[PDB]
Amino acid sequence: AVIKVSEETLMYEVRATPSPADGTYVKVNPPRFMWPDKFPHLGPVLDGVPGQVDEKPKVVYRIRISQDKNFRKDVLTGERAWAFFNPFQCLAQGKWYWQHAYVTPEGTEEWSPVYQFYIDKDTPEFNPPTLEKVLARYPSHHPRVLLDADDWENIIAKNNNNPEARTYMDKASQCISRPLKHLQEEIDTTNVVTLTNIVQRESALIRESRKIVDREEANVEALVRAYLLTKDEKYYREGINRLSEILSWQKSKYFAGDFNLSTLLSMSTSAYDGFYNLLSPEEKQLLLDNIRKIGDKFYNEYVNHLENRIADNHVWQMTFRILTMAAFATVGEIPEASVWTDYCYNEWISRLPGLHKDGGWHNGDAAFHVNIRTLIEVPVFFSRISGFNFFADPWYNNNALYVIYQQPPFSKSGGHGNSHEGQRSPNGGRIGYADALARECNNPWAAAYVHEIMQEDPDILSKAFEAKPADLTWYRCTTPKERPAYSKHLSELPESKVFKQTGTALMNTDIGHHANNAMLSFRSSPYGSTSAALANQNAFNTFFGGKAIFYSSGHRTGFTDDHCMYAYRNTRAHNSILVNGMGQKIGTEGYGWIPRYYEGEEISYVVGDASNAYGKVVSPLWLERGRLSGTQFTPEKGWDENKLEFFRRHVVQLGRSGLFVVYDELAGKEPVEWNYLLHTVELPMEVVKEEGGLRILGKNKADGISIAHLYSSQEMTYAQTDTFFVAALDWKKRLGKALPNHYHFTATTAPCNKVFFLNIIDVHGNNRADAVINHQGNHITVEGWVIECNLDSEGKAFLHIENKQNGASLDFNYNSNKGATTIVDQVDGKRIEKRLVDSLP
Ligand SMILES: O=C(O)C1=C[C@H](O)[C@@H](O)[C@H](O[C@H]2[C@H](O)[C@@H](NS(=O)(=O)O)[C@@H](O[C@H]3[C@H](O)[C@@H](OS(=O)(=O)O)[C@H](O[C@H]4[C@H](O)[C@@H](NS(=O)(=O)O)[C@@H](O)O[C@@H]4COS(=O)(=O)O)O[C@H]3C(=O)O)O[C@@H]2COS(=O)(=O)O)O1
Ligand SMILES: [Ca+2]
Ligand SMILES: [Ca+2]
Repeated sequence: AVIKVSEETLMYEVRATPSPADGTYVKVNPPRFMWPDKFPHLGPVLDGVPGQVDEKPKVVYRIRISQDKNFRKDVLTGERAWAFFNPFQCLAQGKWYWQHAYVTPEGTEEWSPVYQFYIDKDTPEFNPPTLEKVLARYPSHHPRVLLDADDWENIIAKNNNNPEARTYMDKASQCISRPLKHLQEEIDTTNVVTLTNIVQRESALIRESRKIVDREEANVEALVRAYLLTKDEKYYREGINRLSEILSWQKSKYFAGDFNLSTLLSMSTSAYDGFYNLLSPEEKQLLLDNIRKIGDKFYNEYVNHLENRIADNHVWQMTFRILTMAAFATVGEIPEASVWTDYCYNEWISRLPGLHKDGGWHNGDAAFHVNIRTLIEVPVFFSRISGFNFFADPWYNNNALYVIYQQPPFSKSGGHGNSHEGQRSPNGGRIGYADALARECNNPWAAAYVHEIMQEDPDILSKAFEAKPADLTWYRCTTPKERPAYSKHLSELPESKVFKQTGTALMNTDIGHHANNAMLSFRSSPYGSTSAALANQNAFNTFFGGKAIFYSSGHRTGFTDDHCMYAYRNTRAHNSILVNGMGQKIGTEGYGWIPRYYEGEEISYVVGDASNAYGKVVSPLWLERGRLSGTQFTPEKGWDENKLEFFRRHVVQLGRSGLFVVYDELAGKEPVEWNYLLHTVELPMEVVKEEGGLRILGKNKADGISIAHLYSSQEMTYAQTDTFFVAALDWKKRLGKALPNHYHFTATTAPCNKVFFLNIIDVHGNNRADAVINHQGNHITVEGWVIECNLDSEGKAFLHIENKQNGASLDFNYNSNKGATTIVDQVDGKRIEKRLVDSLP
């Protein structure tokens, strides 16, 4: 019942295998064919500093697909400049064969092995139309992207009485005759010039220049939309005036990073499509010159690269959408746009939206918000020009649950990904996204999230958030769809939700009444610690009433700086385990996974396995980033030869009590000192010996409490510190002044080859007193629960938890159960019994 994984990595930075996988049942009809490039290409390793990059040849691929193993009876064939193919027809049931070829410059075909896949009677069908169908009916008039000319007068009439629409005209009006200076006079480079490390210097320059470009983009976009809503040409004149100034910044030594360049493409698209029928010859040539120039640059970056990266953050967040809209703005007018529409349309269908198909966001809490406009505007646009519902992708209904569970109403986010610590309460962008899901998917949980939050805070959509990647005001001005009626309440959600492919879990005692909610979050993820994710496999965080207590420490000062690598991404910042003080590898190789779980009512359960996540850093991407950044992946900083053989963490939610039981199995290749970590981020912990173990009291500055009752199969010593491994220096000046210190508890065992830990965590606020832990009859009882477990380094692990009066039980053992976890639960008066075994993700 217990699976051992022996892969060096579960997910690849650069695609290494074909999809659909050999011998699999496909998840959708038609399958989405993808394969590794003939010349696999990592590409530039940072935004400001590319590092060592290889050639990226242009290539041609072919593909053949058939139920005839010898590829003569009824064969689907295609040729592409890129390693993905969409058949654009549902395939017949049965077994299928296929292969792909690389075609050399000389015309020779290099054919792959012949792969197999199967289609069932049950296989779901999601079959968007060919691009040829879409372009055939696509109108030649403008506007056609920001809105359609045939609907223009209707959109104007509808918004005459839309108070949200007034903001465009008010913001745009303040720009008129209010000149914009050149970039060198507007930018602040005073911090930039103090930085000697080139990764830091260029990253600071990107931030400082984006401040100005993003400010003025908001002005230009308001001018375009104000013109569209009023047809007052004063907005056209100032729109062209301002955009012309920004475009002249193009070749400035201060115009840094790819978002700034994509912003020029975006604004040129908006002005070209929206002002089209007013443009002078010179104005039209200016916009078209820059669409041609910058669209070609981005297409050339993407092709033979983007489609096979695990995920390419800036592209997924913003620049892909910007290329797509520039392409459809100009298709049939400039020849380059035919290739771009082909690429963008097929790449979206091939593998977007999202990476994890369970709906969770791979890069964590803050990164999700930078994707909001891409996740809605691209399928809204594709759907209206196609007549086909691109929101039928099941990812969206899945992601609706991620939106709610990862950050409940008025609550701190679950604590994953870069800048997690700043995500303190759902912002207007998140509510605007949930609103779009409610309308486009008729999703009642998304609708309940919007309505229950807007009842407490009716002005939430106008509160502060970064508007550039997330503001859906224009979607709300243009959609014909209404908010669905409030039906479901958030209180009708299951207490717990597990994202098996994302590798996360959220447990809640009262998700529908946030101020009373005791919450625990957990991560053990096949994505590992690359990109914006952290090295926090098998880490948990706790919350009460929407404010954290036990919580991942450190500050997001950058992407690769020493504080990030040693004290924020690093495993030592998290509520997990170190091995002789050493932590998890940085990259996809530092992966975890969730082998088994159970979402119930009187009891829920999740397990994380991080057995392979420790050791030396070997990721080529992160070794190159480290070389450029000054990182030392050495034992002194926390990475050494792997000693870890087995690390499973069992997390049991004890119904709605606010109690959680965390039980750890650990095995090493030799005797090692195990370090058990807890952190808080507002107040120090208070530690006393309690029976044969330790009591660790964490509290926040509000009502929140979390008490760890920690026991181990070996003797422990402990210490607490107020300082990070290395100072949280805000060299970028990207954070507020203060940057409080955090607090770090470490329990270290005597050296041993095996150890077990039991941690009973009591999470509450002013709703009740501390729970009393009774040590009786050689087990432990609290509030009617009875907890037995193995705390013998020489004996077999087991965990038995039962509440006889609630009718709940959990039994994990290697004897009766052969490694399985058996569950008994009560749901709607009915006895539920489950036997849980491992499954891969
Ligand atoms: O609290 C927040 O910080 C925050 C909350 C919001 O939800 C979110 O919208 C906002 O995102 C912005 C960041 O705050 C901002 N940080 S800043 O310091 O630059 O002002 C920035 O973050 C980007 C950056 O491009 C970069 O930031 S940082 O250097 O880590 O400080 C970094 O980008 C990586 C990138 O992820 C990598 N992609 S890859 O796929 O892994 O290869 C690759 O491109 O390298 C760069 C770093 O290169 S370099 O070192 O700079 O040369 O992280 C990005 C990010 O976190 O999104 O921009 C975001 C979004 O801008 S917004 O305001 O329009 O939303 O964050
Ligand atoms: Ca992202
Ligand atoms: Ca993370």
